Amino acid sequence: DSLAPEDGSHRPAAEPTPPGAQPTAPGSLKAPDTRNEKLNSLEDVRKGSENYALTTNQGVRIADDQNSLRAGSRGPTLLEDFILREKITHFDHERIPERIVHARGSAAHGYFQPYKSLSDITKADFLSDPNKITPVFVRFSTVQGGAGSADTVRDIRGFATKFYTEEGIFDLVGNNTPIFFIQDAHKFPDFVHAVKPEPHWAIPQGQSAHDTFWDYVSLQPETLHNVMWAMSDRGIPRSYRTMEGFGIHTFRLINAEGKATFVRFHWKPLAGKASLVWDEAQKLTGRDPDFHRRELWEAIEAGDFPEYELGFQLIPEEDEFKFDFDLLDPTKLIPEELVPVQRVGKMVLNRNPDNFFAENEQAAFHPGHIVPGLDFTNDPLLQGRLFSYTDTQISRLGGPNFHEIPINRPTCPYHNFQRDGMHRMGIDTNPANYEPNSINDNWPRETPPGPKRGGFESYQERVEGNKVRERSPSFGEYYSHPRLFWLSQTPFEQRHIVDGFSFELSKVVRPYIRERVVDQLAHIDLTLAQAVAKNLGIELTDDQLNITPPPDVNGLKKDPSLSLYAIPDGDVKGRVVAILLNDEVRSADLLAILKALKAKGVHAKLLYSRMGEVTADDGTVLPIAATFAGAPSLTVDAVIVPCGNIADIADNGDANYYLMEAYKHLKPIALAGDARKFKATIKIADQGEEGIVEADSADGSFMDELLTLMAAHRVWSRIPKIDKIPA
Amino acid sequence: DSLAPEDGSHRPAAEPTPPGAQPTAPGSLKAPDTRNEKLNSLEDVRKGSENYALTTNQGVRIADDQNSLRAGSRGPTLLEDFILREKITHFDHERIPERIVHARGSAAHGYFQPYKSLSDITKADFLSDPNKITPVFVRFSTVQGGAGSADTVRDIRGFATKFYTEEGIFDLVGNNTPIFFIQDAHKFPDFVHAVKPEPHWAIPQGQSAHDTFWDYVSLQPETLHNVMWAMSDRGIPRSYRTMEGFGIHTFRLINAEGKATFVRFHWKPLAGKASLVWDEAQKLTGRDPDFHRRELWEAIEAGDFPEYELGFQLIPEEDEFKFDFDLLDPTKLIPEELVPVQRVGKMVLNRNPDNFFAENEQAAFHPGHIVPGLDFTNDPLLQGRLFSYTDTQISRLGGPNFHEIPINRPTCPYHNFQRDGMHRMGIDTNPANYEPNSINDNWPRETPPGPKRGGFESYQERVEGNKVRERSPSFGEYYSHPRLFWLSQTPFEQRHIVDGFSFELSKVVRPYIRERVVDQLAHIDLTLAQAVAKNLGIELTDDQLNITPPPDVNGLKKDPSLSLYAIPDGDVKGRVVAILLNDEVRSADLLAILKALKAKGVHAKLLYSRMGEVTADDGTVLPIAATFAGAPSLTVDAVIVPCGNIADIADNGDANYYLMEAYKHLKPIALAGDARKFKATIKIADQGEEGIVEADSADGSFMDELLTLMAAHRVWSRIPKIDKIPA
Ligand code: HDD
Ligand code: HDD
Repeated sequence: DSLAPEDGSHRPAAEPTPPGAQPTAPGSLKAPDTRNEKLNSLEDVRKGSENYALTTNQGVRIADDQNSLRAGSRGPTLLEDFILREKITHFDHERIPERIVHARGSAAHGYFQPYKSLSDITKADFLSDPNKITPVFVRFSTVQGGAGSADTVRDIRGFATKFYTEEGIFDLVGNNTPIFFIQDAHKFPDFVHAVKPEPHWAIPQGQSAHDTFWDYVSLQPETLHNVMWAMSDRGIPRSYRTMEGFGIHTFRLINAEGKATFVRFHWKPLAGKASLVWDEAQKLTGRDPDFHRRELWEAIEAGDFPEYELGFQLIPEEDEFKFDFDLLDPTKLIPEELVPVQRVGKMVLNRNPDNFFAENEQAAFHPGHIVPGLDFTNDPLLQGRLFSYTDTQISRLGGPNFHEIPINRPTCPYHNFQRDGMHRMGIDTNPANYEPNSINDNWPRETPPGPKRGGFESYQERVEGNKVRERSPSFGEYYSHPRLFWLSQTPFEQRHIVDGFSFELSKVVRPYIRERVVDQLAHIDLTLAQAVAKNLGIELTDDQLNITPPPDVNGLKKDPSLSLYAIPDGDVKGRVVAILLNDEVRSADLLAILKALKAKGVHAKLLYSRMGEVTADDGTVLPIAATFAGAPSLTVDAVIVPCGNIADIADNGDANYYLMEAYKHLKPIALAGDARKFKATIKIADQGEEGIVEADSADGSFMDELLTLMAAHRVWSRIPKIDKIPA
Repeated sequence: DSLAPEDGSHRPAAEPTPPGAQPTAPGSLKAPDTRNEKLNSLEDVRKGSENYALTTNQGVRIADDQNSLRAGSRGPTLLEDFILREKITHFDHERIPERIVHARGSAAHGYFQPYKSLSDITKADFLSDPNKITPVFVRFSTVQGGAGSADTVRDIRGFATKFYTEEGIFDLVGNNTPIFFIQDAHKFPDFVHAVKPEPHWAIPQGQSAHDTFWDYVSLQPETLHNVMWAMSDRGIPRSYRTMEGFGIHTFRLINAEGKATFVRFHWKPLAGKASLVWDEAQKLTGRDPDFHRRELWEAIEAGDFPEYELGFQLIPEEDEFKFDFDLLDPTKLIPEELVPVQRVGKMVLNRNPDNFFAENEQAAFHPGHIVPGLDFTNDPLLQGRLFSYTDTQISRLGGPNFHEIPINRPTCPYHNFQRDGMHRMGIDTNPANYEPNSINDNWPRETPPGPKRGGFESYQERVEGNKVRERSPSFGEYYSHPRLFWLSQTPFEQRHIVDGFSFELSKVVRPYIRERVVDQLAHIDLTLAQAVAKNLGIELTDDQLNITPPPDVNGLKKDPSLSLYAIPDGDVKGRVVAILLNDEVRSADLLAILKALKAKGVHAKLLYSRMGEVTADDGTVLPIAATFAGAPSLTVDAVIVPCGNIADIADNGDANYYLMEAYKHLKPIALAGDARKFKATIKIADQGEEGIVEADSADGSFMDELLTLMAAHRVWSRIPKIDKIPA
């Protein structure tokens, strides 16, 4: 009709803007100048809308899209209304099966580039030159929950990267923990059925806190290592930008000379490692179930591109048997103290999709999608994964032509003798649909392996043994890796692990399952088992107290790279601060606050007891982003309260609770001038306490002190003090 | 190996048990004696498990379900492992498309029976005899969220009932509010796309609180009536057992004489009407996203069978045009003050399904599934619905044989000349697959319409008009029903409506959309418009302040049946109380508490600071249901704190917070003996306060008081005292 506002405020500016400043929008409209080879190749299918007539799918203009065709304006709808039927038909068949696992995920486009050529250890074209840019499409996910489930659950996270290389698609399909729960792919359905919602009633969603999961874990000790990781704060990342990524399996790099090197893939978050705390994470699934999806999208819209460093743990073929654990066992990590991660390149995620369904929901990643220069190993979990990811998209994406769905298409050439199949897009002109043929002079043709642009040939690994359904005896060790993880965590991390297990086991209705898990914990570490047992009202038996702890892992009694926080790696850029306003804010405090934050790339959200505007002491009109209840402290990293008319919000329950919640969840709090009246709400001594910034004004070192606290992420020293606190 | 506990505690007793007393289980194992014709008919496909060998789907016994077949124990997985491939293949294809709308839902089996024969107004067989029982299967749902989204969101709820009658399946596919948002089915995709997650980033899940929903609403005033209902506490029901159900459209009843009577269908909850409050509902989506699903399942396991009374609003054909609204407009309700709801029969849900996927997920309901004695009308929304529910299951349920999926099968005879289609189960022996035929003597044959067991014949409604895509002028009135609804709500219901709109519109990023919605509210009621505007920091113009309110609906200035709470309808059976234990509970208090609760069918959950057990003062061992943090006050209807060693929990942060949350959410709280010292936490009253029960001990009087409070659901008089509380 011409419904947009005449001031053009319905449309977000096509420039980087901080979270909440503008309505979010499709990537190609928000950042039209951000391009890459894959984004450019999608232009043949992108469809605009502005200034076009509304039509049917057959191109017929529609005159009246408000009404069905009927006999009389109060009459029956007629079967001849083809416009109505096409429209309802398309609607009626919008949904496709969600992914069996990792159904909940958020994605973005980006690019990768190696730091140096890796030609000495791999012939993979995408790693051959520092000036070779490879477009990527990354999808981060949870594991258990459906596509409509919440983001901040306690779960493993998926981290899948599609590399659109010149020699084929390479999908690095990893998780955020360096091991998996099980050893052989044959048990995948068992483990997944145990963690997913129980079959009689389909409860619970997005949670391993239920009987069948802990029943399985209790009977399958190989799971304990990844369970330790999920029970730690690793299971509740602050954002996809602040978690590590791992390929888990040992793969092979193959160079031009034919040498095979064992490799484990790593992704290091350039924003650092950071996680929530359980109470915050759980409440946040309620206050904002889309928190991670939203945060990823807004980071990219703000120019805070998620950046990751690809790294390789490399192990020579001659060292295959030199560790206490098997290199092919996916339940075992390779300690970085033994084999360092060598930095390989950087990945930058800089553009959101246009249409979530078309690009994210239909994206298909599969770890079998490798390119010359890479190869597999006999890891029995990886081996079975290779079967699943091609199979599953026959139903998920309707057939074998899923590589023709725009997001999945290679940007490099693809030609073969495969034909037909549902939804076939490619119209083949080859006279032949078979090889060998003479009628097209045998094109397209096979290509011999070679240093560059050659055909794929598997590494000639020696195979020797009988046909058996047998677990290698080298895989039968289940407690040393769990113990190594435990011992590498800080004391507050251990506490959170103890709390994770305790909370989850408390949701297990059958008490014997809790007892059985406690017995397993006693094989890992007595302190851990005792603390969990104590929280479950369970007493360890004398036998349990005397279980000998598992051996160190190759002499290591800890590896600090396993902790999120043991070694500081703080990065404040992209974090956000809640600013609690009053109706006569000291504008000077606000100016100092906002400019300090902006200088470090830290965002702010101005909150009040209503929407609209408030006027500062000097007449400055302050736009309100949200109310105290509307954007809870769960969604920010720190809270600042400027001086002004504090009596306005002093007796506001929501404003007081805002600080209590943020205080309980160990976030930095800064009070200027009369805002110090709120110290009594969080019980802060006159003298002050580490973790609370306070001064007569927001000047001098007030902002630097708060930013130092944000750099450390959370105020771990406050844990004992939050123990009480009714919040 | 891995086997059941010696003591048999892995398996739930097969008898009615209170929530939490036993692990939940498949219905046929929990209540094997609960039968009905439909449940029995599902016995052909029910599959046991105990004492049977594990096999492939082809019936081959599996020796080792722990490993893939490989060449050597550390070798490559072989392609000949068909056991692994079948198992992984079935896993890979588990998911089916979720429903386009109402994907989130919970179901149960039950039975219905009319109070008396309705043969004078309808020939429908299921309403013909008070002693003839009809098996039902009911699915309750939300609308917007995916199948993995949360239960206690703010949304409309679906209430679909499949009646397995002797003359065909009758599906009564309704919602929990008496009107829908839109008038013509052609706009269904528009409305649903606006409320669903926005297309660029697929946010937000299970929420209408986003720009596109309010944009659509602001441009389509026909939506305002159902929006009023959604924003009231109707949008966040306490349970599926405590909400009304409505068919929305005017349908027809056809008797044996051929007389048509207009009818609107109602379901009255025999447990009464009850809703949560927003803060509670929203937090509960995070603490227990499966709350309604769980609550329904547990109610049925406990014997608190959800019971509903079917009721009809009947309007003679000659009264079609006598209201000031069109009877065929689904955005208009029929005030009970004008046309009373006649009681028709009772529906009882007494058995949970066995497998959620097979029975709930694959259930197909469709409002076109009617039987002789019922008929449609020209309601333009209902008309388009008839097209869509058959159409959508061709993708959702994989084909046209969805009536052969066990839960969907009619229990009466079904014979026709339709053949084939994907996964055809029925093997037809008829020599003929067409009619007329002589080769099978024309069987199965058509049946003339008649008083009973007759063929379906449409009511011969007179149709007169030109072929038009036009809305009836009579549907062009959008503010009087919204205003009637507003004026019928109690003062606290009005405030919660105000808060609903305010909260939602505060999440609309484009400010002009908020203003346009406020403008629409000014057309309904200025008090309402002004209260919302104040919260958004918006000022009504002088023009807006002078908008004439819409006319009363046929002289009505209010209709108390539109309110949840104006007319007392409380029922405590099935409700649940949290009991905060201490390590030396005064058993005399507990005895009295449990006895009084038990006499009214109210359940209890014993909570503590840890799991396991605590021993009362008389040696009674009390098993702990959950921790204070583990089963928040959100999940209960009231909180009781018995005396004993109060020092044990007096300083516990979670225990204190438990009471503050319950207090803020207007729930009855009862404190006996030294537990009255908790009154300081909820900072209020010394002489007592209506809503807080206190006494030296828990006695008959104390429990009567608490139970009387529970019968009124929430303590609305405490509203003014809760916005200072920091919780
Ligand atoms: C044999 C089965 C199997 C096993 C053993 C694995 N999974 Fe897998 N996973 C699948 C079968 C599968 C799947 C059914 O094929 C999925 C679901 C739908 C899809 O396209 O792929 C998939 C999805 C999937 C995704 C989502 C890709 C997306 O965003 O689309 C990730 C990140 C992982 N998996 C990661 C892993 C890791 C790191 C594993 C252990 C090392 C693992 N999976 C074990
Ligand atoms: C023209 C399309 C159309 C319109 C105008 C309506 N819906 Fe509908 N509804 C559908 C198209 C549909 C559907 C696409 O066909 C669905 C999802 C898939 C399914 O089986 O049915 C459905 C599902 C569906 C369900 C879930 C049944 C279940 O539990 O499986 C309920 C309760 C409603 N609808 C009720 C309503 C009511 C009371 C409506 C308004 C008066 C309404 N729908 C308007």
